[PDB]
Amino acid sequence: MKEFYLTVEQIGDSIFERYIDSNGRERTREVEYKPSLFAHCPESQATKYFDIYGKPCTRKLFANMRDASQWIKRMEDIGLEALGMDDFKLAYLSDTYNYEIKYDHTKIRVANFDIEVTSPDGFPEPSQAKHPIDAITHYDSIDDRFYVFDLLNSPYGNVEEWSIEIAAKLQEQGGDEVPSEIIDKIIYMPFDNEKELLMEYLNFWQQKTPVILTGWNVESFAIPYVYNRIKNIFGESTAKRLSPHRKTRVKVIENMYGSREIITLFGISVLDYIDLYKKFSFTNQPSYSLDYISEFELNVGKLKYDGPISKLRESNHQRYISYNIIAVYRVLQIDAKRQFINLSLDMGYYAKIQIQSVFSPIKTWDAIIFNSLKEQNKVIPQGRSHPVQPYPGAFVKEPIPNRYKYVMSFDLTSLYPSIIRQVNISPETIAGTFKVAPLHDYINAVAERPSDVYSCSPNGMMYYKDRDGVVPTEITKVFNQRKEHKGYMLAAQRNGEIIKEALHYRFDFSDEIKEKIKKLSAKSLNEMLFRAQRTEVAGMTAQINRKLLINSLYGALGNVWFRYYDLRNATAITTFGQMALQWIERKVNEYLNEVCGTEGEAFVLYGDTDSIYVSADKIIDKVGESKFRDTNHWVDFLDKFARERMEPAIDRGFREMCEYMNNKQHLMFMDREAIAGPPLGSKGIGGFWTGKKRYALNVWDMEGTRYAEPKLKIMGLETQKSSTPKAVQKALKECIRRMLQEGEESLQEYFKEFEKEFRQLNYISIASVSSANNIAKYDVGGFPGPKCPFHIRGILTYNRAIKGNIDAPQVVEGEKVYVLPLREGNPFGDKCIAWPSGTEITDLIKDDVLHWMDYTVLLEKTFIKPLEGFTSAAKLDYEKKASLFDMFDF
DNA sequence: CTTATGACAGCCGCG
DNA sequence: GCGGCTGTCATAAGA
Repeated sequence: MKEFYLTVEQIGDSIFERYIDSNGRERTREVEYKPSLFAHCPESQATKYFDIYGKPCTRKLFANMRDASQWIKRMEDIGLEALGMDDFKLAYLSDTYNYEIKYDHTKIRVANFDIEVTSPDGFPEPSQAKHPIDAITHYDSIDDRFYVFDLLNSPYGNVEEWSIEIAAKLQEQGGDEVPSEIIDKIIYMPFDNEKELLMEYLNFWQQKTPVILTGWNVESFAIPYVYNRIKNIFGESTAKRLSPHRKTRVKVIENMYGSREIITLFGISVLDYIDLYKKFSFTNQPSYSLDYISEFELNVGKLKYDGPISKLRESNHQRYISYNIIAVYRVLQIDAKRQFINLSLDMGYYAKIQIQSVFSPIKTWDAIIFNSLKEQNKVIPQGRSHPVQPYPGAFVKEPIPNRYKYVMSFDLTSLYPSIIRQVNISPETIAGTFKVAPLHDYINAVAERPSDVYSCSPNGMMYYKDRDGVVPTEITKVFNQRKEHKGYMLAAQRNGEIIKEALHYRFDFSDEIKEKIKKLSAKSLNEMLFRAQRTEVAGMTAQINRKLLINSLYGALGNVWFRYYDLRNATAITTFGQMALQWIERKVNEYLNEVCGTEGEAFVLYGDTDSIYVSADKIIDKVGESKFRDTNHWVDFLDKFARERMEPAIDRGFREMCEYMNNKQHLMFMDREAIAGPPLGSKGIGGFWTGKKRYALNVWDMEGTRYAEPKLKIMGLETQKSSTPKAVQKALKECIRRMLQEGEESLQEYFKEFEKEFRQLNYISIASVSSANNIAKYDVGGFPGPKCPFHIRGILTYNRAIKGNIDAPQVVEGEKVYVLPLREGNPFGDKCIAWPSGTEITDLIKDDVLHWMDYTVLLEKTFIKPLEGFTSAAKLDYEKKASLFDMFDF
């Protein structure tokens, strides 16, 4: 097999790399790497090395890496560019691995672990590690085994051993329902004391040292906890054994109010799963805990247990340990679904970076561009320092707040990356400046053509048109690779099924390879379909990773810490987008006025960053609503009209803009997204806007896919807000469903009924939610001080009423919290109360809270008020005989 | 982050 | 005694 790296670290003047050798064995090596860096030289001197500006550069080889750094500082002090890859780990990887890295995941130790720490006095802080580690479940991907470490004796109890037998049994049998898939894979180790467990774990760690170390919240908790626990007990020198190179950096990151401890374990790649999810699932989840995410992804979640976690070990050690086994397994299941680790390995090996740098677009892009330019003997720029200077961003239109009966939306694809390639934006491609007219002038073609020589963005910038820019080239390359790998994708995935359906690879091979294959087999047709499906697996991941690069380019480009950052270019990109969405609002409005025989009608009712929303009202009126045999008939009509009449007019429009800005190539393409409207022959309103980023739509067709039942596309509204009570999210969604599909009378009936039935709803279902941030800041001795927000006052009411019970769950800084208003004259002595979320409120006050809460204020605050928002905008009433003069701001 | 809106505190001015 | 309006805060929604 072809050699590939596992981890890389620079320590002093050495690279410490762990890598898989040519056979497949994991080994480690220490190289005294000699980096090269580059300086500008006379045109007299001949090299093969040029900077991206075409200026010639001397390659300077250094005896070691400390000579290189000291040269850079010394070159900085003189005032001359010191160019080339300043991060030597990367430059090393580029040197040692000058080929397309093929990697065998089978030879990469991916560790999955979670610990348990019984704490009777609140959250066990990792940087303290006050309390003993009583359970460690560590999953190893090579042995494919769950190594379970069980503390039998601790200050908090002596417990029996965990039973594998009981664990397997059903819930109703007294069992833990530990999945049969893992029962023969658990390896169990009880211990008599914490010292033995920890040292056996550490000795386990040296034998089976992780390459990729993952698991839920491991980077914020499990890892610092273990390190500090071992540090504090055995000495720092023992805790450092947790690194295959015995070097650890202790880092304290700062927040929006506080800080956090992270431990860098040199020679290991920490890919916390809570980060691998946030990064590459793309789903704005309301809670990022493992219970939720696991329920979401697997509909199974974490193991249930009676009582507080802090009393679990003594009351039910059996549940406790299995709880810890399932936790790890849950994580492994999610990854069996999403493949986020393999995604990371693929990206990390593609860009040739440390795998943990996948969370950095800057690092990933820098390397991709570095390797690319190195291959053509080019030299990258020195990272220049830059003042963080806000520039203009995405355009969003003010919508006139209204009901909107028929809407079609359109989206420019990859707007920003597309703009880069279209205008040819790149540091070295900057041609010059032109006088800037107001943006609206360029938007209306009224302005003077900026240049007939150079490619242009309406921010005043001019770019070389002939040249191939670094940035535009490197992104085009990724676009191409995307198409390519989606090519093998839609081949092994598409042509593959021909082999599968017959039983009853990158390109669909000639009808001689497909011909000589027709003999029904158990060794062939059904075991060679395993190949075609495993091939498309590779297609997906390669394509997802290209998509991820494409979208995370502007972010890197807009970051002052990026080698290729340039404020005028960032501003060029976004300003160009700003004109492009609005130029096409003009072009669509003009086309639709011509076609409809109207003049000066606002068809585009909303536009946001890369997409427009278009009223289809008059287009329907042209046919007249009455010629459609059903809903699906007009959805057909509008779809055809879009693809046939509207999109060529859109393309004609953008082609005109391209000639106007004099761009290198025309890459402004709009797909048609949603088609929305009411069900035929109904009183529904279809859709409505209340303002920027707030709207609901009744959608029948999202780009191609024609839905069975209609589905609500709701954006920004209270339904989409975790702060909204469970019951109330539900009702407002219904309120909206009823508004759009059924009409005003439906809504009024629903409103009346819910209002009538409010007090019979669960108190948890009707309590609002919010995060507890800056709890101290407004805590004036347990009472609310100046400027104190409503929910924190709510907490400081719970506290005073609760200061004295240890059984009572304390409210912690950071924690999400149920809030409830309280009726005047309440014992609790305040306008509201708040308690920890996802929990029933303690019996000590519960029955008295349920008595004092203000239903009127609650319903008004969380339901009626935001409803009034929707109905006001949609020109509807949620109850009869509402005087129409309310509409006016007298 | 940049684009946002909305809940709520607290100012100022209002015979 | 509330509008009007600025500032903290919470949270989308796509990067």
